[PDB]
Amino acid sequence: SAPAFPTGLSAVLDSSGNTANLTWNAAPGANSYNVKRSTKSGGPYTTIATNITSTNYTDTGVATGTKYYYVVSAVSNGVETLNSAEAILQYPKLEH
Repeated sequence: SAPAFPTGLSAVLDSSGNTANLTWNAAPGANSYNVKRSTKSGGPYTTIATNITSTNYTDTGVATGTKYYYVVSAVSNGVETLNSAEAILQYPKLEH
């Protein structure tokens, strides 16, 4: 009876630590998404973007060097869903 909600959220820095690049799995039923952020694990979260219609978002507002935590929700025929499971901001994996 709950509408479906975003899952699989990943929040990855670019290699300069300047931006946070989010990606998540689409929520069946969604028209758009809300991106939310906290400086501490578990929130409360602060909304940073609304009316996002793709399954990705770049958060350019992070302080370089600071840990952040994110969740994303969907808005589905005007009804906001649960927030996703939390993603911990991380640098990308170094390859090879």
